[PDB]
Amino acid sequence: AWEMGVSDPRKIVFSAKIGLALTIVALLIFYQEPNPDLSRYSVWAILTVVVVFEFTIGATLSKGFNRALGTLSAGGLALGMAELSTLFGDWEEIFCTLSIFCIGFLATFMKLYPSMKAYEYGFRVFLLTYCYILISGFRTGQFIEVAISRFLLIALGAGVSLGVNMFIYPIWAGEDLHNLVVKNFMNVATSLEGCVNGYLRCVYKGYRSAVESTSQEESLMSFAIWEPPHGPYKSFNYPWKNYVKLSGALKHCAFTVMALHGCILSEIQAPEERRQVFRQELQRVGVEGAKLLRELGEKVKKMEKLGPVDLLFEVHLAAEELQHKIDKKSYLLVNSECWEKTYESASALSLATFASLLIEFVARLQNVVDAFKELSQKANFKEPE
Amino acid sequence: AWEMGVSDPRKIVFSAKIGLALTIVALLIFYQEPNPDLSRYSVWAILTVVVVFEFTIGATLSKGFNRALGTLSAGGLALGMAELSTLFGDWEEIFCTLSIFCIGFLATFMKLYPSMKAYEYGFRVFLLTYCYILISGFRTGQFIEVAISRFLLIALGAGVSLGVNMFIYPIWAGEDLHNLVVKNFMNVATSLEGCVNGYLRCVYKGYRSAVESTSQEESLMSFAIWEPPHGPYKSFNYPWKNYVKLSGALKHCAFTVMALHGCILSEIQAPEERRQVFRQELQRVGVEGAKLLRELGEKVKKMEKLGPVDLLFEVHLAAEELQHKIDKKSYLLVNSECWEKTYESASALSLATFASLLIEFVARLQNVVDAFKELSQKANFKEPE
Ligand SMILES: CCCCCCCCCCCCCCCC(=O)OC[C@H](COP(=O)(O)O)OC(=O)CCCCCCCCCCCCCCC
Ligand SMILES: CCCCCCCCCCCCCCCC(=O)OC[C@H](COP(=O)(O)O)OC(=O)CCCCCCCCCCCCCCC
Repeated sequence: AWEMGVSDPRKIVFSAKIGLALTIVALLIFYQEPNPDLSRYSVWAILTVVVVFEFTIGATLSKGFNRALGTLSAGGLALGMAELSTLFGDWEEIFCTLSIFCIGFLATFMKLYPSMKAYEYGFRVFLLTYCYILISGFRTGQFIEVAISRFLLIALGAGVSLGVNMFIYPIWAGEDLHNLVVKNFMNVATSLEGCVNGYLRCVYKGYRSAVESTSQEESLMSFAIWEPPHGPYKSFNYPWKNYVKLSGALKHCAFTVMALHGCILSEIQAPEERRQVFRQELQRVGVEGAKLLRELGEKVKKMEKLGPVDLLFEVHLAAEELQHKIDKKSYLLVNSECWEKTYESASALSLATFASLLIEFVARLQNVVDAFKELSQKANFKEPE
Repeated sequence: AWEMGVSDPRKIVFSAKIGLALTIVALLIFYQEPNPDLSRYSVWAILTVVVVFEFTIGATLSKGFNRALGTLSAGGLALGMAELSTLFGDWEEIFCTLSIFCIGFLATFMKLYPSMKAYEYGFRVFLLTYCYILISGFRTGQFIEVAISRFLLIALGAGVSLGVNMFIYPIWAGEDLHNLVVKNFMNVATSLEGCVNGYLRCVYKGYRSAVESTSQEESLMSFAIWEPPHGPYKSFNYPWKNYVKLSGALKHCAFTVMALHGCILSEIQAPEERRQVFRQELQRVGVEGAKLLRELGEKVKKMEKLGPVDLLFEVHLAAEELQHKIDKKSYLLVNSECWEKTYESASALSLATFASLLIEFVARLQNVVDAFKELSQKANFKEPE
């Protein structure tokens, strides 16, 4: 409660924004002359205010567009069907009851398709609207009056929500994508250092946050776009896809870190006295990889290009020294007597797996540097200080 | 569309069940004497029918319980606050508008806690109810009448939905958990065989479905409990947790299969002519592991206990033969000349990683056999034919 509020002041702002919107809708109704027939309609503005308020501006705009297309296609089919109904004559109710069944079936069967498993709220409004216009007395006169007053209150509530959401401390989805990329870059370096230290000591969240985030990145990329230019992002079409391309290169790099974490929780392990022969070479690769990932995170955060020197020279030298050391002392992993116990041989062969996985991790960083160059080129980053 | 319907006949049943419930709520309103004031309330039964209908019986019961606790705590605070309001006197509206803000803030701030990120629908109903009872004329007389008629229509819609959901082709969540475990057991064996074949040939969905399913398993475990005894599950407290314990042992086994799939997409690879020396030993382990996983899946599906013989004898013999073969020909992975090129040495050392990962996969199956014995003991499985 208090802890999350002090750590996260955005949540308190969002909650006081919704409180203010509700108190404004309330004020605009408490100051009208007391009427019995006005209080009954008031519930629709409260429902609109409590349904259309989202966390981001792009989310609010996209969901409002979808809900308006739903409500209008529903009112359209309804008005394009009650006319066919009138033609039937006496057997009018049977036609309506037989059309509500088919609309319910199609609107419940088209919401269950794996490709259409996000926009359930454009289908629910369609069904609710179509059903409400055939069992409410379309042929009376009080119908149109009630419909008009309800739509008026709904439009008032949506206008209030949209103004109190767009003009007071707006939250943008592009800043959330921008910050998420930097956080993942930091976490992968922390996990790599923790893994090397744990293996050499006589991590889950780091690689897990990276591996399990593509859905969030694509959702935030789907909303950023609605939003208009603001602050550092001033072009109309901002290359938001290059951020997902760099996050994918980093996930490919983080899978080897997940396999090095898995090497520490295995049933077959190597003798401790034999792991202390390669400690220096193993620790150098970790130090250099963490330094490189942290410098790439700092360059992404500041929106700066890469300088003249090469960023992969020390890590390559470290991995070549590691390979030389392994070649010098490779008689500790195999048994030369048998050249022509199972547990002992597997425990000796277990160290080579850790070393090979570290070398594969160092070989997978060139694609991440290439994706960073592509993003720094398409987004018009500034020349380094 | 048609393809998914022919493959999945359950979706068509669910959609025709919702269509039937809507057509029944419609019939019970079209046959009452034409009234202008009755048609206006009809929308609430349609809304209830379209909101309370879930895919499973346990989900419907749990969500109905939560929505009823919400609505009653809201109406309770409202009636326990409007009285304090009356005491204020002239400055009555100010008190109401000042209480709606604090309720909106607390109900928007308590829905954002990571532990409370499932029951947003017990908070939305609370807010909607509390707000609707303070800006609707609590001190008039028409208020109680409208409230009573609206609650009557809501209860009618919920009763119809619950009867047309529980008495026509009910879907149970325990059969979905039961079937999901068997599907994951089949998929892991398919992935293992595909991985060994791809590596030896001159898979994603299998291990991915297992790795990414704990959330589904725990959701299905959270509803299968509200459901009453039926069919093969006749005890009141059915051990549904042992199914999740066996799924977790299988996920631990599937992580090595994900690392063997990752070994095929690496930048450093071994010469093809050197991979053909261990083909037979490598293929035997795969055949035996797939046979064991398929026999465990068949025993879980039929609800049968294990027989007298040991199920891990052939796989253990295969892995010991593999280790012997590797020991006989280990001069192909290292360089003895240097005993005291980087790419060549890494490519030679890459085969040992595949072999060590296969041996770790074979060493991780005893815990899965132990978890299966525990489930076959707590669930009172039958003695093998
Ligand atoms: C380019 C312009 C874009 C338009 C901008 C305005 C944005 C409007 C988006 C919100 C509109 C949907 C309402 C959402 C709130 C809500 O109450 O929606 C609440 C629920 C949805 O609930 P959930 O989505 O939470 O499950 O649906 C409804 O009850 C609304 C359906 C109508 C209610 C009965 C009134 C009949 C309609 C009267 C008007 C006639 C329309 C048809 C004429 C042909
Ligand atoms: C042993 C107890 C078991 C009881 C089982 C009964 C299950 C019924 C649960 C349904 C209740 C929630 C409604 C769901 C449908 C819906 O319309 O709910 C629709 C929306 C919820 O929308 P979403 O959840 O989809 O976002 O919320 C509402 O509009 C409901 C608010 C109540 C309706 C306004 C009128 C006030 C209520 C009048 C009665 C006063 C009650 C308080 C008296 C103290």
